[PDB]
Amino acid sequence: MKIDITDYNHADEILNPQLWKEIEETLLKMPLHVKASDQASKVGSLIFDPVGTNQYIKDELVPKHWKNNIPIPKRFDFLGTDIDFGKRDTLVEVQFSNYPFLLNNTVRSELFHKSNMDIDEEGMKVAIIITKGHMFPASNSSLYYEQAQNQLNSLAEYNVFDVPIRLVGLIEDFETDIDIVSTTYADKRYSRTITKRDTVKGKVIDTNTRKRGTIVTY
Amino acid sequence: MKIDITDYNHADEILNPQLWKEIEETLLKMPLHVKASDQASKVGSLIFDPVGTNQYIKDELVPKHWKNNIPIPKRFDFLGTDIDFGKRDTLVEVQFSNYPFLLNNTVRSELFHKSNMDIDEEGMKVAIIITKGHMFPASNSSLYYEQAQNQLNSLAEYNVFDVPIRLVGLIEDFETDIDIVSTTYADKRYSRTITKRDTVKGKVIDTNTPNTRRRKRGTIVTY
DNA sequence: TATTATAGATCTATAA
DNA sequence: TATTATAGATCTATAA
Ligand SMILES: [Ca+2]
Ligand SMILES: [Ca+2]
Repeated sequence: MKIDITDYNHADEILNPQLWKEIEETLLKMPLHVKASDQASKVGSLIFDPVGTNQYIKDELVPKHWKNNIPIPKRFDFLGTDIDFGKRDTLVEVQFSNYPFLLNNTVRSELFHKSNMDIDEEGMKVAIIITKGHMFPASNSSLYYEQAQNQLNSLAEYNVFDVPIRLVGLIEDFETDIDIVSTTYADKRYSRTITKRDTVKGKVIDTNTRKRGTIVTY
Repeated sequence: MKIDITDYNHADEILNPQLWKEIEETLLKMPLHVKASDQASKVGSLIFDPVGTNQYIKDELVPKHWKNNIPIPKRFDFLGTDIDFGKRDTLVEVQFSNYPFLLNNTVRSELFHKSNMDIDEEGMKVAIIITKGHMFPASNSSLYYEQAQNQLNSLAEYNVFDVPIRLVGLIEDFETDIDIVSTTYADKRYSRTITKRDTVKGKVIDTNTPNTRRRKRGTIVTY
C-alpha cells in the first residue's frame, strides 16, 4: 500500500532507521485488503478489511523478530493486557478499531515511556501507530488517519504528550488499478476464519471534484 | 444507586455544590437498570443496561436545566460533535461504551479546558464522568469505574492533565434486596425501543471465592 | 429522502 | 470446561 507519515516529538530523528525500514517495507508491499460490509444500508459493499490487514502485518513482522502481543507488566495492567508488536525499544500499534482507541493508545504509550517499561529487553522510546486513510469505506467509527492526525496535531499544539510517535496512514492512489485481496470469512461479522480469499486487481473510484471512495474489484 | 467518587485536580473544591446536588440526587434515586445479554453462552443472563441508564439520566437532568448533546465548537470538531450534558461551567459525560472512551473523553476535556470552551454560556471549569462499577456483569470491554480510577490515577501521577474531573462510579451492595428496572427492547442488540419495562425485586449475587480477588463480577437475579 | 460523522452498544477472538 | 480481561470488529441510533 502507499503510506503517509506524520511525526510527533521528533520521532523522525529518534526512530531507529533500520526498525522503520522493517515496518515500511511490510506496509509498502502489502495489497489493500477488503471484505463485505454487513451494515444495514450497504450489505455486501466492499470495505477496508481490518482482519486481513492485521493478519498480513502479523505474518510479516513476526518472522522479522517483532514480537506480537507482548504482555503489559503487572505494574501497568490497568493500561491493558498487551501491545501489538515491539522490537528493541520500539512499540507498534495497528489500530483499525473505534476512534477512541487513538487517544487510549497514545496515552498509554505516553505512560509506557514515562515509566520506562520494557518492550523487547529495552525501555520504550518510540511508538508507531498504523491507521487507514479516510479514503476507504469502512465500518462506522473505525479510526482513520486524518482524524488521528487532527487529534494528535491538536495535542501537540497544546504540548500535551512527550513520547515520540510516528503516525502512519495507509493509502492508495484513486482511479488506478491496484492489487487487492478480497476475503469472505465464515460469518458475516467478527469472524477471522477465512472461507474464500481472492487476489485480484481493483481500484478505488473517486467521485470528488472529501468523500470516501468506492472500492471495486475485477 | 450508591456512588463512589474520585476527584482529580481538586474537582471537589471547584464543583458548584448545587450543580453537584442535581447530579447526585438523580444518581441516588435511580434503580439499577438491567437487560438480557446476547453474548454467546450467556444469552438471557442479566447485565447492566447502558441504554436504560443513559435514558434515565437524560430524563432526570433535562428538566433540571442541564442541556443535552451540546455541540462542540468548529475549532475542535476533530475532537467530536457533542458532549452529553452541560450546565453553566460544568460538562458531564455518561460513559458505558468501550474502555478507550475514558481516555478519549479525558483528553478532549483537557483540551476544552485549556482553550476555555464555553459549555453553557460560561467557560468550562470542571468535568464529571459517570461510570458503572466492576461489580456488575456487563457487555465485554465496557468501561468500569475501577479501571477509569486506575488510569486517571496514573495520568495524575505524571501530570498529564490539569482539568478538574469528578469521576463517579455507580455501585450497589452485594447480597442485598434491591429494586431493579428490567427492560426488554425490540431487538436483541442495540435497540433503544422499549417493548416492556418493569421494576422488580432482585439482588447481586457475590460469586467471589477466597482465591478470586474481588475481580469476580456479581450475578444479577430478579424475582 | 439519502449520506456521513460521531456516539454508543455490544458482539466475537483469544490467551491466561 | 468456565471465566476474566482486554483488544478488536463492527453493528445500530440519531441528528446534521
Ligand atoms: Ca491493534
Ligand atoms: Ca456518553
